Amino acid sequence: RDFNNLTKGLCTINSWHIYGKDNAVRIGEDSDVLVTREPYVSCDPDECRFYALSQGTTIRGKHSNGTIHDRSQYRALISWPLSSPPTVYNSRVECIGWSSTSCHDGKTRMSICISGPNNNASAVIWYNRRPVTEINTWARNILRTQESECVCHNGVCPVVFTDGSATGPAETRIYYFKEGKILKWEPLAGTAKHIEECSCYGERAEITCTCKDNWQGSNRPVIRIDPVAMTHTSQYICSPVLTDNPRPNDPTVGKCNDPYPGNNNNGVKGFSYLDGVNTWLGRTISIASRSGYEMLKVPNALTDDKSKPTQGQTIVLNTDWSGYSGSFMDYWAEGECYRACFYVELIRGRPKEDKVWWTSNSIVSMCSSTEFLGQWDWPDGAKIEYFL
Amino acid sequence: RDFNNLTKGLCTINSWHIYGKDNAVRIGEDSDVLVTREPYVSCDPDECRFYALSQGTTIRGKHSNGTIHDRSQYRALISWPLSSPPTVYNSRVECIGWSSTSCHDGKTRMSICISGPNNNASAVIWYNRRPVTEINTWARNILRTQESECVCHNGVCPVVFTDGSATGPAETRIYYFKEGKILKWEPLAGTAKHIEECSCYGERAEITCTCKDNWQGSNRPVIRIDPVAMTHTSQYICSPVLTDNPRPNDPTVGKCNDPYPGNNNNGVKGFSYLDGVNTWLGRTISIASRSGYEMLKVPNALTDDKSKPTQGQTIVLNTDWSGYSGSFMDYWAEGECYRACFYVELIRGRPKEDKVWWTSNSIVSMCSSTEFLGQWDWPDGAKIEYFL
Amino acid sequence: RDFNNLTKGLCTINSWHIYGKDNAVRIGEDSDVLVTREPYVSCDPDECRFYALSQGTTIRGKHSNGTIHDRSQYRALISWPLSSPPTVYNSRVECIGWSSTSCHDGKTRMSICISGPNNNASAVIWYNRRPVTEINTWARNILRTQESECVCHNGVCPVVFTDGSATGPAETRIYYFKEGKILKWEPLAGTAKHIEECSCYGERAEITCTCKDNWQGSNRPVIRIDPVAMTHTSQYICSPVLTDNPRPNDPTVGKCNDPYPGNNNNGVKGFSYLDGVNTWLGRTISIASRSGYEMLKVPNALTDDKSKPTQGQTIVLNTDWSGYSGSFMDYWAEGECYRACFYVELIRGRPKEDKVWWTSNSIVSMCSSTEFLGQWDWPDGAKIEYFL
Amino acid sequence: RDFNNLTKGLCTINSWHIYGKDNAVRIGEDSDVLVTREPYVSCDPDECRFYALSQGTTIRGKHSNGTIHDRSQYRALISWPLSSPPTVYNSRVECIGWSSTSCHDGKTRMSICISGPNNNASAVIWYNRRPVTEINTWARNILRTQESECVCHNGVCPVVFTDGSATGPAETRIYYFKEGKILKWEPLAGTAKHIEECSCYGERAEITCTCKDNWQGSNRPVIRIDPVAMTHTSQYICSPVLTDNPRPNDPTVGKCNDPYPGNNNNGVKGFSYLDGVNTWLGRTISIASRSGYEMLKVPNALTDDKSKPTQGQTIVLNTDWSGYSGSFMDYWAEGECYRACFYVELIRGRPKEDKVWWTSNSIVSMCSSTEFLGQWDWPDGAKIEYFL
Ligand SMILES: *[C@@H]1O[C@H](CO)[C@@H](O[C@@H]2O[C@H](CO)[C@@H](O[C@@H]3O[C@H](CO[C@H]4O[C@H](CO)[C@@H](O)[C@H](O)[C@@H]4O)[C@@H](O)[C@H](O[C@H]4O[C@H](CO)[C@@H](O)[C@H](O)[C@@H]4O[C@H]4O[C@H](CO)[C@@H](O)[C@H](O)[C@@H]4O[C@H]4O[C@H](CO)[C@@H](O)[C@H](O)[C@@H]4O)[C@@H]3O)[C@H](O)[C@H]2NC(C)=O)[C@H](O)[C@H]1NC(C)=O
Ligand SMILES: *[C@@H]1O[C@H](CO)[C@@H](O[C@@H]2O[C@H](CO)[C@@H](O[C@@H]3O[C@H](CO[C@H]4O[C@H](CO)[C@@H](O)[C@H](O)[C@@H]4O)[C@@H](O)[C@H](O[C@H]4O[C@H](CO)[C@@H](O)[C@H](O)[C@@H]4O[C@H]4O[C@H](CO)[C@@H](O)[C@H](O)[C@@H]4O[C@H]4O[C@H](CO)[C@@H](O)[C@H](O)[C@@H]4O)[C@@H]3O)[C@H](O)[C@H]2NC(C)=O)[C@H](O)[C@H]1NC(C)=O
Ligand SMILES: *[C@@H]1O[C@H](CO)[C@@H](O[C@@H]2O[C@H](CO)[C@@H](O[C@@H]3O[C@H](CO[C@H]4O[C@H](CO)[C@@H](O)[C@H](O)[C@@H]4O)[C@@H](O)[C@H](O[C@H]4O[C@H](CO)[C@@H](O)[C@H](O)[C@@H]4O[C@H]4O[C@H](CO)[C@@H](O)[C@H](O)[C@@H]4O[C@H]4O[C@H](CO)[C@@H](O)[C@H](O)[C@@H]4O)[C@@H]3O)[C@H](O)[C@H]2NC(C)=O)[C@H](O)[C@H]1NC(C)=O
Ligand SMILES: *[C@@H]1O[C@H](CO)[C@@H](O[C@@H]2O[C@H](CO)[C@@H](O[C@@H]3O[C@H](CO[C@H]4O[C@H](CO)[C@@H](O)[C@H](O)[C@@H]4O)[C@@H](O)[C@H](O[C@H]4O[C@H](CO)[C@@H](O)[C@H](O)[C@@H]4O[C@H]4O[C@H](CO)[C@@H](O)[C@H](O)[C@@H]4O[C@H]4O[C@H](CO)[C@@H](O)[C@H](O)[C@@H]4O)[C@@H]3O)[C@H](O)[C@H]2NC(C)=O)[C@H](O)[C@H]1NC(C)=O
Ligand SMILES: *[C@@H]1O[C@H](CO)[C@@H](O[C@@H]2O[C@H](CO)[C@@H](O)[C@H](O)[C@H]2NC(C)=O)[C@H](O)[C@H]1NC(C)=O
Ligand SMILES: *[C@@H]1O[C@H](CO)[C@@H](O[C@@H]2O[C@H](CO)[C@@H](O)[C@H](O)[C@H]2NC(C)=O)[C@H](O)[C@H]1NC(C)=O
Ligand SMILES: CCC(CC)[C@H](NC(C)=O)[C@@H]1[C@H](O)[C@@H](C(=O)O)C[C@H]1NC(=N)N
Ligand SMILES: CCC(CC)[C@H](NC(C)=O)[C@@H]1[C@H](O)[C@@H](C(=O)O)C[C@H]1NC(=N)N
Ligand SMILES: CCC(CC)[C@H](NC(C)=O)[C@@H]1[C@H](O)[C@@H](C(=O)O)C[C@H]1NC(=N)N
Ligand SMILES: CCC(CC)[C@H](NC(C)=O)[C@@H]1[C@H](O)[C@@H](C(=O)O)C[C@H]1NC(=N)N
Ligand SMILES: [Ca+2]
Ligand SMILES: [Ca+2]
Ligand SMILES: [Ca+2]
Ligand SMILES: [Ca+2]
Ligand SMILES: [Ca+2]
Ligand SMILES: [Ca+2]
Ligand SMILES: [Ca+2]
Ligand SMILES: [Ca+2]
Ligand SMILES: [Ca+2]
Repeated sequence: RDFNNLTKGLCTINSWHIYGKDNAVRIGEDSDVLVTREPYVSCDPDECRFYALSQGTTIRGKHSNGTIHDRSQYRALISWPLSSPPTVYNSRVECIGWSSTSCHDGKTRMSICISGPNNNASAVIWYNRRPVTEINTWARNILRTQESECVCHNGVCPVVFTDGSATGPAETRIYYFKEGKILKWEPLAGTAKHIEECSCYGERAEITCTCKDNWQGSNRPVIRIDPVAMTHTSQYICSPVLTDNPRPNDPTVGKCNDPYPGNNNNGVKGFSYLDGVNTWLGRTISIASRSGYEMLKVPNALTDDKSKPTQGQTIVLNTDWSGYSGSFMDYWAEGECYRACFYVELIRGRPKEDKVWWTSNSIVSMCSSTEFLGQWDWPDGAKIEYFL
Repeated sequence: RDFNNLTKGLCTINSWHIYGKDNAVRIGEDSDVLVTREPYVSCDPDECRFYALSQGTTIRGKHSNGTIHDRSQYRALISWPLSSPPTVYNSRVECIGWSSTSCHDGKTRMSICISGPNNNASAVIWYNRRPVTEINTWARNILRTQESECVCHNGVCPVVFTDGSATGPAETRIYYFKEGKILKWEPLAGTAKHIEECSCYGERAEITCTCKDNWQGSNRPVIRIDPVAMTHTSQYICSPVLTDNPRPNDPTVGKCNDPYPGNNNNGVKGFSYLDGVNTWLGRTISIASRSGYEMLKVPNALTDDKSKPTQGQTIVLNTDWSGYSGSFMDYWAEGECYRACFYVELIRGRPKEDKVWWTSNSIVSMCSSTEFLGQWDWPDGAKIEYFL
Repeated sequence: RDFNNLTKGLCTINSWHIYGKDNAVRIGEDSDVLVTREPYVSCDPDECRFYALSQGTTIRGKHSNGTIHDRSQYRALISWPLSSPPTVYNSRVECIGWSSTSCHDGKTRMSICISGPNNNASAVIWYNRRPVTEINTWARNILRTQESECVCHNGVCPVVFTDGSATGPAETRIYYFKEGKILKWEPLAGTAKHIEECSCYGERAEITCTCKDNWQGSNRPVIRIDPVAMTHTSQYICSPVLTDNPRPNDPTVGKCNDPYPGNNNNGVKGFSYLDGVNTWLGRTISIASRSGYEMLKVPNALTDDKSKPTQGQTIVLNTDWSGYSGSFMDYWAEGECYRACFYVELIRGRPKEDKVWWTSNSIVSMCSSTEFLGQWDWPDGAKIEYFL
Repeated sequence: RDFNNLTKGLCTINSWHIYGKDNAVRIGEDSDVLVTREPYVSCDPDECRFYALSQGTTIRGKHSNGTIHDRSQYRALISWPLSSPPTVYNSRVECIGWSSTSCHDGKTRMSICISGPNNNASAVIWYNRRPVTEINTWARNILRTQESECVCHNGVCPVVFTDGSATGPAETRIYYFKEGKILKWEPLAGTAKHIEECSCYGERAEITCTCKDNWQGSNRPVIRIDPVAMTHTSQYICSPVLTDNPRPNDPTVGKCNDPYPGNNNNGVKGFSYLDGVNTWLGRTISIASRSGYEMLKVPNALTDDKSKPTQGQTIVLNTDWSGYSGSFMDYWAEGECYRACFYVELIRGRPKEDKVWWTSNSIVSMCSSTEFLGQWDWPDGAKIEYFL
């Protein structure tokens, strides 16, 4: 009943344990499972749930045809019980739109959905399941946001938005909301040259967001926000362990204040936990496509431009499809530290599997362990041939 | 735990933002979605839900054949979570019947359902999910009511009913209920000549209802109710911007105290927000059929017989089917004013799409913003060819 | 939180209004609706629900074949929200068995299910959703009970059971339970010669049960129970308006203390409200089969052997199938009197409709009004041809 | 709100009454029922639920093919309302994995799921629906646990795990958890030579577990745990009434401190209630396959190596398939004693019914009665031919 404060630091990450997995595409082959994409996980004080952008049709439905498309009037942010699949009957609509973010401040939840045509989109900010504030596009070119949870501190929940070209300079803004109202907003500052789809987490009154430089960088831009002062900084992960996709092969020295070149106008949402020697980066295994997923322990990745891995864990084999990935934590758990968690979107269907006419995904999610646990791989598990 | 009082005025409407959309016909192509019509939205102090008259069959079910019919023994008022579709498994039956209204008074909900043959229908008034009062037909010709939410003030919830011919003078009554009991009723007074399907909202201890003159008027009749004195007045929207359907082309001067002629014996349920310069009217785009939907800002529409639009917003393109529309507000929201909202029923199937043997709909709903937001169009989205 | 006491009398019954209807067979043609039979309605202090004996299969399922059978290991007492259909996903299992009763005492619910082979059945009495007491068959011939709600007074909930032949003298017992424990039991006394499937209601600290004399009577046996003294009496409804089925044509004088002859070894569960001039009897319209349903006002039917109808209401046309019927009331409603209610089981399938291989039903239920309301008829509504 | 203490003794078992049955395979022939195996039952202070390991697909789904397999990435521990079937829409995922246990301590529930490849599995211990502790494999050979509920006393919930060969000596550990944290662990001691899948219950501050000696014994190993001292003992049921499967014919003298020989490297999870003369053993009827199920009253079975049955009850006929069986009790029921309960997994499909490509099960469960109740048999009830 009081706003949550980010008073703890991250727990020591020595490995990752399975947290949730919905097997949605497998189950949806013969049950009323909604087509989704851009999933994430977010916790309330008494429950943690899966979230995603529905496409407003089931996977077996005839309206699944054409669901590779990103922005239609039939999309909505939905949430559903942890590890169940997103069904027609258990999915709760949080708001209507084709780009979203959502977070609980300790008292209630803020959810944000953006909708509209490319040149006239608008964000609606919901708080306590009611619409409170609206924001019109400022650059008239696909106003858009995180696609994973936001983070709050003493009621202030910063959110990163981008409006403008995805393949050149754009207008990124950091909005500071409280009870769904705008306290302040600032234009992006720092050395990040382009920002998309930030994945954020909080610890010791600081919010760290790992984003995607769609324009030029194969290294990831990082925004660090002070939610009390309502100010931020930006840079890139200095490490040569490159974590966007597609991307060039890893070098031996990265770039701290500029995009690491080699691949232009493409990328995938991803994340990292940046905490000195307790630093872990996620990335696709393939440098060319959204296939495979691994976690690499890269001490001081944010600030050391020669930092390389000292430990790792395979999450998804390179022979299995992956997709977006993002961070979340259960800020209401017991204990002295916050346990880092992440999800990986396992994309099925188009464009990589074009024998089917749809595009959907399932979710797998892990949280850190202080033990050094054995590893397994966690594929989507569905057989495309069954849907033919 | 206290009855709600209409103490606030309307927020300034500068545009409309998306509030909810269930994509029911799209989803129902491959899931157990009930056939409905005559939908609406209504809020409780802790939740807002979609409501509609079920036809007692799913859309893919063989019993969907013949659902163009208005009044069968298989209909019921159902409610379901905001923006989910009306499924067999998540729909809550409020009462049995083929005409309804429902509203929360701040303590609990009153729901009214009318059933019976044309010459012997009766209304049952439920309060706190129990039947409390019954009213027999008084004119023996399809006793019927709003098809959208009623409004309460200090426990008094006025409801408009009509019994008698739909194409000549009829017997309209305004009932004032409190805890599901009849405090008083009055025959319609004022200059409205015929009343059907009123759409109501409340602000500053006054309830305004925009209804449909099925007999002669293409302008809409308006009933204004004082819920404390339990008295009312009636007139027509004076504006030349005609909002029924079908309707003749717009003139330059309307009629305040008589039906605007040109079209007889037909009409569609609709609504308006009448608040001086903050006045917005909804209407179908087509003058001939239930196609398209737009909101027009028409300053002083109620009292100015030459008032024309000063701003507008397209909700549904004229190349997409629309249908009934009505008003509702979240009277339990935070803030200093009541935010105007509306829904549009998107009718699919018969009679306009007769390759299918059913008639159903989906819902789209918006609420006002004080920003001037970009506009999008919101069609039902289902492909009729898939149901063949 | 206190046990309910039967302190009120019945409201004056001047007509019947629609209360609930699930349209289960119609909806179940294309959705996962369980096959049932022997339904009823029962209220808790905060909700009223539909109850029935599942057959442990959906209607469209291949295991629906053979569901005319009464007693299998796949049956269970289930409950579900008022007017929704009994689906796989919303049905709550109360206990396992093929004969049941259930009632709320004001604090929590007692549910009783009987299971077993014909010569070795046993009743399990559940209280607060936990098994508390068990009763073994005493006559080794289909131990069985009401098939509709029981009634409680100050925690004492009497229940009528029968064990022994259905076509000759049997051993009927009245058990008085409190918190699921046996306080006392008594053998049937009075002039009723055979008792089956009692339908009960309570008012002014007396419980009245209208049962079925399967052996010889076409008039119905009546048991009146004093739940404080834990004693009872039995007789038959004296009226010549005969209410079992099948039955001979109505005479002009009935029998008070013996079975009215003409039909042997058959019958249907039914009910009545016996309250002086406020007396209403339900019955099938047909004298030969379970078809049609009507309510007849028969002043002093219990004690006047020449009493005939003074008013009536058709519930189901004689061209539509009916079935079991029973009484229930919402003992937790507001107001000064208890409103009489009843349900009618609308049986579909075998044996009357043998083109399908299943037997199921839907439910329709009404409650009394003090108004003289217009009447409608309420058929099941499903088209058997669709299931072929 | 206080930890539960095992202060009561067992009620006198004079017979068994039906408690729950989900008919999952029958219902799942035409509804969205998940494929499962390794089910169990466990109670919270306010509800009792069915639990099982999902296979992450429905039974009618094409992904049901291959579900004989024990350990995939698509398995999860799920729970669902007592006697309903495990559907896609009502099943709650407790954790991800292919081996589990779960128990309520009076304050909240602890659930444990093991996942991973055979040589690198790990257990995750959840408490209050959040991950708290992780345990890595210690013998690198299928770390695994009970497959039925654990038992708590004053917050201490002992759990038995095994890691290592299933057909030779292995490394069994007894972990003592409290609030999901490890208080202590001990290696197995006593004369049991191999332990698998323990079935446990508690009474008078002692926890008794009946397990399976997969390696050499056809008699069952028994572990008795003192949850206060956090110590244990082990032996075998001395009785000649052999209760594993497959097994040799019963001798006249059993073995107390060594495996009863005749069958190697196979077995089925089972259980017993060991309480002096109030001792009842469950077993398959067949000595060769998982067919039939019976309860036998065998006074002093644990300590008397010549003890034979004095009473019995058939649960499942030998012409019907059975499977795993385990113990649970409602520790929060009213009364002076704990009522012994058990479930039997009714396995359908492979390997015994190989015309279908799946393996699943339904559940039947009973609790003891102090009456001597008539017996019935409770088969799964589904017709395999319908799934072809
Ligand atoms: C039971 O489970 C346990 C626990 O999971 C298992 O133990 C785990 O085993 C893992 C696999 O060996 C291991 O993970 C590796 O950790 C390495 C770090 O450790 C080593 O180095 C440190 C530092 O010197 C030592 O202290 C330590 O002792 C070790 O020697 C990582 O380096 C590994 O990652 C690299 O390899 C994999 C391929 O295996 C790549 O996918 C990965 O991206 C890394 O390599 C690429 O990137 C680097 C960095 O730029 C390049 O230098 C390199 O050339 C590669 O680049 C190519 O590939 C990438 C990706 O495609 C591409 O972008 C690029 O352009 C190039 O083409 C790996 O993470 C766990 O740490 C270990 N855990 C523990 C606790 O022990 C155990 O095996 C299991 N048991 C059984 C029996 O199965
Ligand atoms: C990004 O989004 C923003 C925000 O949504 C977009 O900006 C919006 O743009 C809208 C479209 O232009 C605009 O809506 C129009 O507003 C007009 C009022 O503004 C004009 O007049 C006022 C008053 O003088 C000026 O102050 C102002 O500056 C403007 O000049 C309305 O008049 C418009 O409605 C009329 O036109 C549409 C067709 O476009 C009809 O559907 C509608 O019914 C109205 O016209 C009929 O009715 C009138 C009244 O009787 C008749 O006079 C007229 O002849 C028409 O009658 C025929 O048609 C009807 C209907 O079929 C029939 O019944 C009748 O019989 C006749 O056959 C319209 O509402 C928004 O206000 C504007 N918002 C803002 C904040 O700017 C922006 O464009 C987007 N950007 C991009 C790049 O897309
Ligand atoms: C709008 O709705 C309103 C309200 O519903 C409608 O008004 C209702 O109209 C109903 C139909 O007319 C009416 O119900 C009838 O009531 C009769 C009692 O009223 C009459 O008698 C009293 C006493 O003298 C007068 O005071 C009063 O003014 C009336 O004259 C009942 O007697 C009626 O039931 C009998 O008829 C029906 C057939 O219509 C049978 O189904 C029924 O079982 C009864 O008859 C059988 O049983 C009796 C008793 O033994 C026998 O004597 C008789 O021969 C019949 O027996 C055969 O049939 C049975 C059944 O199959 C079989 O077992 C037996 O062996 C024999 O074969 C009937 O109940 C409502 O009371 C009335 N309500 C009000 C408030 O007015 C209005 O019409 C609607 N408007 C429109 C325009 O539709
Ligand atoms: C109404 O319901 C009531 C209540 O349920 C019914 O009454 C019940 O009737 C049951 C069936 O008769 C009965 O159960 C039997 O109880 C026997 C114990 O009672 C007898 O012995 C005691 C001790 O002397 C006496 O005091 C008592 O009066 C009785 O005489 C058990 O011994 C029975 O189990 C044995 O038989 C069944 C076959 O019927 C086997 O399945 C079972 O495993 C037992 O036999 C095997 O095991 C023993 C022990 O090692 C061997 O000695 C024996 O040779 C068998 O071994 C072969 O088979 C096993 C299993 O396949 C295999 O592993 C082995 O290698 C060998 O091949 C049985 O449990 C209930 O107690 C009784 N209840 C009451 C309260 O009365 C009533 O009948 C019903 N009414 C109607 C009309 O139906
Ligand atoms: C709506 O207005 C009525 C007064 O007109 C308020 O009613 C009073 O409420 C208080 C609190 O329960 C009582 O002590 C009075 O007896 C109430 N009755 C009247 C008629 O005076 C009501 O509280 C107002 N609602 C809200 C939400 O404030
Ligand atoms: C189970 O036994 C323990 C005592 O061994 C009880 O614990 C005490 O409970 C009271 C009430 O909360 C506290 O004041 C004590 O501090 C508790 N702790 C101990 C270890 O003493 C517990 O209440 C018992 N459970 C029930 C349901 O009675
Ligand atoms: C055109 C801008 C893109 C972000 C860099 C685009 N975002 C939106 C709001 O459309 C994403 C991108 O095209 C898709 C992907 O790369 O997987 C997802 C897609 N995201 C969503 N549909 N929500
Ligand atoms: C005959 C009277 C009509 C109202 C003016 C009629 N109302 C009823 C209760 O039947 C409506 C009208 O026929 C249909 C429509 O125009 O869309 C809906 C239909 N409304 C409903 N079925 N609830
Ligand atoms: C053989 C005894 C009958 C009661 C007089 C019989 N009751 C039971 C428990 O089987 C009923 C009768 O055969 C069926 C009917 O007449 O509709 C229902 C059937 N009732 C149930 N299946 N619950
Ligand atoms: C290889 C070890 C076996 C236990 C002795 C094995 N356990 C696991 C975790 O795989 C079980 C056994 O193979 C199957 C059975 O006998 O029915 C179930 C299977 N149990 C599970 N799948 N959970
Ligand atoms: Ca470089
Ligand atoms: Ca990039
Ligand atoms: Ca004019
Ligand atoms: Ca009109
Ligand atoms: Ca289906
Ligand atoms: Ca006679
Ligand atoms: Ca009879
Ligand atoms: Ca021996
Ligand atoms: Ca063995």
